Amino acid sequence: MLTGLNHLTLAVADLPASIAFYRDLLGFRLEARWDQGAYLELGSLWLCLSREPQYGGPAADYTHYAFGIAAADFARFAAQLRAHGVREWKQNRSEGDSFYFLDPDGHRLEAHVGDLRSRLAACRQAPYAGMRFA
Amino acid sequence: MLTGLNHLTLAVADLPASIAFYRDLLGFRLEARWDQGAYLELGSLWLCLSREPQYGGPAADYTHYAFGIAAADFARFAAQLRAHGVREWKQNRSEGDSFYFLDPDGHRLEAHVGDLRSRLAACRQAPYAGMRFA
Ligand SMILES: [Mn+2]
Ligand SMILES: [Mn+2]
Repeated sequence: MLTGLNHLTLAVADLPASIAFYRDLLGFRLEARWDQGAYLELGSLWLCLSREPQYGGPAADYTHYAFGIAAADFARFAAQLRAHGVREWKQNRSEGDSFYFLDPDGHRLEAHVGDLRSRLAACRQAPYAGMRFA
Repeated sequence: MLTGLNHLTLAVADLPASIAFYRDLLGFRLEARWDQGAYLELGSLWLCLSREPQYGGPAADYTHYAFGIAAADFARFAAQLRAHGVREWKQNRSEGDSFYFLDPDGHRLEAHVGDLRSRLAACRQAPYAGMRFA
């Protein structure tokens, strides 16, 4: 039986750029790097970067990766990414602040204020089409 | 600013099979579902499934999602997924026990024993090509 998320690994075509983006823009700590990848850490999250050169980027789908952020930091984080001219892939329309941006390989990322608890509560008050709770 | 991983969202072509796999094989608790998706939870991990029928899978790269498990549970877990005919995509060569497997849509998943510290420790003693610590 599984206990939670151990790590997340993303394929990256340009390793230096992906390190500079997650380290500098997003603030992960770089723990180690090597010719074929990097290990970085954001709080308790362990991020692997796996260098993969013919990597074309993801399928045009909704598969994506959301990081946490407290309510009072959200505005400045979004401004900071816009100031760095990071492209957005979707506009917000659900409970809680969300900023949706792309990484250097077009992986789909998200800064979100809220958690599963807050989502359910709100969904309880205003449920999605054909919604059912446990 | 960012605090960790808030949630993971996977596009899935067949919402009930995906829920059956995450809930019944992987041990995620189904917390809600609706027309276009489901919310599930594993410990502190918040997994969203986004119903997407014209989905043809993730492309053929090393992008994958590792879940934690105790040493002592790792054997029974692999045995069970294999008994159910899950497909493996990789043989474990790095530090710690790992079992690499695909979900019904072909998302690469992993059950892993260890963590970033156990790995850095191994890496100091057996460094990858070009390896550099922080
Ligand atoms: Mn999201
Ligand atoms: Mn892995």
